[PDB]
Amino acid sequence: MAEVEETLKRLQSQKGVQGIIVVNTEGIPIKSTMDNPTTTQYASLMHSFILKARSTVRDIDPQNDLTFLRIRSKKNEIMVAPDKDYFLIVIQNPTE
Amino acid sequence: MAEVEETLKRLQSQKGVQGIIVVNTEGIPIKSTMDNPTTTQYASLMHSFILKARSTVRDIDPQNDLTFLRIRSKKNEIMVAPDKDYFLIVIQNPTE
Repeated sequence: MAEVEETLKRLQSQKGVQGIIVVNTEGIPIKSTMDNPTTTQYASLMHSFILKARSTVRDIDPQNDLTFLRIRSKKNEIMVAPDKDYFLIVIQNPTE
Repeated sequence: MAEVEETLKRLQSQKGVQGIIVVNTEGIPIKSTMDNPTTTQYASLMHSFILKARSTVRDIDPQNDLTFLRIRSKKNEIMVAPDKDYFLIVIQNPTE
């Protein structure tokens, strides 16, 4: 999980990134670099969302496996990155 | 496609960025800063992949609609950004 701690501390430096979440395969968020429940919410949602992608990638091309994601929105933005058996989250704010 | 030409020329500066593609709302890739058909592929698939998200953002919160996208596969990462009615496309490689 340290390698992820490196894929995390990196966003930590980015601008706007206020917190990050690190869940495992079971679907339970192991670490939570945010208020307290923010990890619990993104762990029950961002968990299934990133999953709908890791699979689609194969449909369009089983050779281009997935490795990291990034979705921008209005209220803010969210960086992601599923490691070997875990996945990360990055709630960062735009224009800060 | 001017304001977009600004959301584009920006990536143009990025490094790994090798090309870009512009589409509208009908799904037709208006412009194409890449191969001849490479745009047709990123213009017919990037439209359905970004929809799976634009719908999720609403689920978690219909008040926080989406705004832009960005994914990272094994070869490189495809950046995107659907404006009022024109979405853009990007193909820049990671590992700066």
